[PDB]
Amino acid sequence: LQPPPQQLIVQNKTIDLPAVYQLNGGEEANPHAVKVLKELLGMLISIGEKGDKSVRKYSRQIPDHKEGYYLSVNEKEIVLAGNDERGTYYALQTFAQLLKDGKLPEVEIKDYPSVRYRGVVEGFYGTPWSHQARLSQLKFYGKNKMNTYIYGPKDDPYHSAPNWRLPYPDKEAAQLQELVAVANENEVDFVWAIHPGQDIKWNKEDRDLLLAKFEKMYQLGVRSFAVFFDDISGEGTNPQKQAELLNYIDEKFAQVKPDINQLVMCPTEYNKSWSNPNGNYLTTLGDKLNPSIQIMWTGDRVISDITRDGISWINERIKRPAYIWWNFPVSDYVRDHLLLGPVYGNDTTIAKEMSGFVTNPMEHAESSKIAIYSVASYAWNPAKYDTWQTWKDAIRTILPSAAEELECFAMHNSDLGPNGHGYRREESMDIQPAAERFLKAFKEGKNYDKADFETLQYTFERMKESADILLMNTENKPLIVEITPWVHQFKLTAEMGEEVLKMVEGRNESYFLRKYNHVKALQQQMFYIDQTSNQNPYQPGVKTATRVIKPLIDRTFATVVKFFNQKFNAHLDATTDYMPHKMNLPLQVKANRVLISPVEIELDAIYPGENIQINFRLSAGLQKAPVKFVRFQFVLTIEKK
Ligand SMILES: [Ca+2]
Repeated sequence: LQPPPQQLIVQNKTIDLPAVYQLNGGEEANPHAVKVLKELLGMLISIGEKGDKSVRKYSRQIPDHKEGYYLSVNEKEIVLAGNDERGTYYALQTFAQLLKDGKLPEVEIKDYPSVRYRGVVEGFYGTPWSHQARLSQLKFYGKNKMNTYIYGPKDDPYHSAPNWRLPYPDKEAAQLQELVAVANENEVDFVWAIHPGQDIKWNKEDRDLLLAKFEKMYQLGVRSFAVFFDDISGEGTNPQKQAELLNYIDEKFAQVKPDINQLVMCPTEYNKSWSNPNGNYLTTLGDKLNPSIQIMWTGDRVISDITRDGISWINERIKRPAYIWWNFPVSDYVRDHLLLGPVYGNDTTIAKEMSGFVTNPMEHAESSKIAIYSVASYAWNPAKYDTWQTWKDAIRTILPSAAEELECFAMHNSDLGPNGHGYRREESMDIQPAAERFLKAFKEGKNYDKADFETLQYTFERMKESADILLMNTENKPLIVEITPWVHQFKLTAEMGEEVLKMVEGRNESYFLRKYNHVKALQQQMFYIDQTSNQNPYQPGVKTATRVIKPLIDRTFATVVKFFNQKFNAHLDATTDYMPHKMNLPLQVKANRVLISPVEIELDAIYPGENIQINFRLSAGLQKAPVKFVRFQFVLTIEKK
């Protein structure tokens, strides 16, 4: 069961879903729960919320907690009893997971969430999720008992500056209206966020425009609102003015409408490292913001895991439990990586110190469901949170037909590589020791263990199988579309590892040379993918298996070529990444830029020059002049483009 319930007693008996059943409470129970139940399916089945006639007998079994429920299955009856309407829906989401092949385990569950608000913030930079992706997400959240979706894509012009002031055009407004309706059907609070801070004026015109925009969103069905002041500069960072705006929204709108739910703000100082401990920003918000307004927080850094000491620090200043904005699996600063590994690092004992916990995901929506599912599990029952089981459970849920293949792929696509936020994840941990030994031995001319070579061999083989099967999988086409470039790159990685290992075994000179040439071609193939796929402005291209596998392959290749060159007095090139241009630092190609990893460069052809940046604030336009050689950051830009 995911999330795992707070309390579970199993009887080691099974029953059959009743082919004939009596349904008690269908007319008075949450209609969303009743629809699920009727889809799933005499023996009595009692469904309802505390206070309903149908569940009077179980009133003392029903947890006295928001979103709590009692679920019972035995020989004589099935009970699905919520403390509230959302609890009833959640009982059904647990019920659906117990049902296997027309059979039910005999069980009694008392369940409720440890964290009040649980969900996703679509709060990233990059291409906002598609409408269809969002529809799919909302269903996924209901299944996993996530009750919150915060809509705030940084690159939505009607969310951020300057068009936050403008109502959505009709097409987008209709789409938003449909998302809210689907959210509500799935027991998810659609929270519409606004990000006005970069150009807001602290005057009546803009205050009214803001309230007017919120009114428009209310007309589309929105009942929870957020104001985001993150990643801005200027007068919009003023905490007194921020708190006054939020309190006005609360007092003139949120407390005035019949049916508003959450009001949330994201501060400008939204993590410890971005906060001024000697400044008044956070204490001003904490003292001045009305107590019903939630304040968001990403931890000790922009990207960090949530610790007891960290959350203590913020809670003391804001005078309320922080609403956590967790910046994983968001990849908008390492866009060339997929972050498909487990969710871990967050303290499992601090539920009481948070008002909420939401994950900021990748611009790859389906891919993000691995982490989302795991966050849902963590947020509902942090005490019982099991990192690796939940990750496996997520994968089997996402892609049942190829779960082992998706596990293979995800386990080697977890780390972020080096980055300005200093955040890293484990990757390829299984084979890391065998890799580390093999390379240690091989480099120093000691004999490597056969089992380690065999493990590397097995892994590369499993990677190719996984890649080919995932490419062709039709159970979740949108997921496969998202990951496809990385899958191609992952396959090439595995093929390259297989050939490098054949070089290590090195039967004869001729065979070695064949493998060496094959490896050079695969290097070039990886370059082409890195240049043709995922060509975004910031971290273009496709990286995979970066932490352990690619380094092992590259260093082994460089080593065996060195030994070949000694033994045969040869001059084979031992470089590990393909580069078509020539220049000890490696050149790099990013989009239409040719770049020395921080005297003379020769391009593989003549191009119109755009400009050189250098930096030891040097810049020069080349006015479309033909250029093949350049003699002297160090970045030539060309028309390519
Ligand atoms: Ca009811």
